Amino acid sequence: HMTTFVALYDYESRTETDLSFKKGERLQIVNNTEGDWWLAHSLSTGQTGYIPSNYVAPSDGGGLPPPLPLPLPL
Amino acid sequence: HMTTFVALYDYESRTETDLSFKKGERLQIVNNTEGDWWLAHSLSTGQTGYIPSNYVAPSDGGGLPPPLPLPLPL
Ligand SMILES: [Zn+2]
Ligand SMILES: [Zn+2]
Repeated sequence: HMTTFVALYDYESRTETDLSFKKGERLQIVNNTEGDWWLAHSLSTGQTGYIPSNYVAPSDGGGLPPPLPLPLPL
Repeated sequence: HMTTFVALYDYESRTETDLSFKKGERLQIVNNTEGDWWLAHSLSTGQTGYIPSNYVAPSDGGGLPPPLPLPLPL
C-alpha cells in the first residue's frame, strides 16, 4: 500500500534544499540513503526537500520492530 | 503531569533483568541514564525491568523536537 510518514513537529526550512512542514502533515519519503536527513515529498503542499528523519514517524502501526540496541542488559 | 511511554511493539524478555511487555502498555521510566535500555515499571502488569527504548514512544504528543541531525543540507 502507499507508505507515508507523519510529522511529529513543525519544521521551518532554512536552506534551499530542506522542506518546511507542519505537525501532522503526511510525507512520502523519496530517498533515505542519505543518513538522518531524508528526501521527502509532501502529500498536501506538493513541496519536496530534505527533512530531519527524527521529526517523523511512520503513518501506520503494524510496522515491525527495529533491531534491539546492543548490548543486551544482563 | 504523570509522564509515561507507550509500547509500540511486543517485547519478550530474554535476560535476567529485562521486562516483557505488550504493544499498547503504558510504562513509567524509572531510569534512562544508563544507555538505550531503560529501567521501566509497567502500569498494568506491575512488573519492573529493562526495556529497549526504541520499542516505546512518549504517551503524549506535543513534546519538543530533538536537535536537528548532525551534518546539514545546503
Ligand atoms: Zn504497502
Ligand atoms: Zn507533567
